[PDB]
Amino acid sequence: NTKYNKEFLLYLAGFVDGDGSIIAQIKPNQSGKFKHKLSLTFKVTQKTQRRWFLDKLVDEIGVGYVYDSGSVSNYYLSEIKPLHNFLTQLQPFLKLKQKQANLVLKIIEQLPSAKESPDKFLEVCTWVDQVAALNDSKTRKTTSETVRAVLDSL
Amino acid sequence: NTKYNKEFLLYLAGFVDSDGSIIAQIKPNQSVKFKHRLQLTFDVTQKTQRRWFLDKLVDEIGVGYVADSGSVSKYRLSEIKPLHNFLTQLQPFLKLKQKQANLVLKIIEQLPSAKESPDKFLEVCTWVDQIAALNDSKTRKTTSETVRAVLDS
DNA sequence: TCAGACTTGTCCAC
DNA sequence: TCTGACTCCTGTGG
DNA sequence: GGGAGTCAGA
DNA sequence: ACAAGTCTGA
Ligand SMILES: [Mn+2]
Ligand SMILES: [Mn+2]
Ligand SMILES: [Mn+2]
Repeated sequence: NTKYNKEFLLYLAGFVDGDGSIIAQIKPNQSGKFKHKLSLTFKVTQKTQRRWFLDKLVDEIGVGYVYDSGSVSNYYLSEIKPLHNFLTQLQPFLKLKQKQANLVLKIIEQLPSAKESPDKFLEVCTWVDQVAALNDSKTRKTTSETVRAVLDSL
Repeated sequence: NTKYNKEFLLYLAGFVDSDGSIIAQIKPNQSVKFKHRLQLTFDVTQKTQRRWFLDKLVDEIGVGYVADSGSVSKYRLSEIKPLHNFLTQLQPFLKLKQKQANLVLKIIEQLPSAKESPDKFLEVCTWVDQIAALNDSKTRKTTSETVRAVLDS
């Protein structure tokens, strides 16, 4: 568990609140238990001209990746454990995306017990909904009701 | 000279590098000596839904204003004296717009000596070009060569 | 099976 | 003369 | 985000 | 920014 410098977390919080994104997703997973996979993603977006800035993040955070998609690049962290460690420390400084961060931390911690009953799983799916609500969601498909419909059919 | 909290400057520098903007503009003006005035602007942009975040920023910086147009609000500061004081403290924490900040500070310090000789004024406008060059400029019209053409008369 | 790497799309928030 | 507040718009980088 | 403009006041 | 996806390994 890496400890991060405070002045680093303070700057990063502002940048994340500006050009970053905290994402919770319910992904279709046929080869699975409830046909639905959960995905948590911390993401920092920036133009490829400044890919170096996002490259620095990989070294400073210690994990994550940088991929290209047009004229724009993104930093990408989805690995649950370093994600929980990173968001735990960044959260006290976030202003605009603090609640999304907290819901993600809360989803991660309740993740193993959500693999049990579908009821507990669907409850966690509703927490995914709230994150999308707090973001500027525009192109969302799979929600908690998309899970319930497939689950009640079973 | 209101001095700002270091933790506040660190967070703000991050938000400025992300959603902020440091703008140097060469505006035309017939009443003015060289037919062109200069304007420096610190700008933080956010949708009106989160205008409150910009409202806090005004109270925190003490100076500035929030303007609305469409679905987006904006904090702005163009008052030279408070802007110079503010950018001075904010500069060391900037990472993506640090060069823009320093150039603006450079322009401001060479401002009273720019209203003198045309050759000096052209040099200051060249600094404005660099700022637009460092930025993601896409709608710029008046450059230093525009001033050059007008100056030859 | 399943989390994690890596890609593609779109609408707007800058 | 001259500055700064204020509005509106484009074209992306988120 | 990063300009273009117009205006009232100083 | 906020999604939507594919596919490979253990
Ligand atoms: Mn933003
Ligand atoms: Mn940005
Ligand atoms: Mn942004």
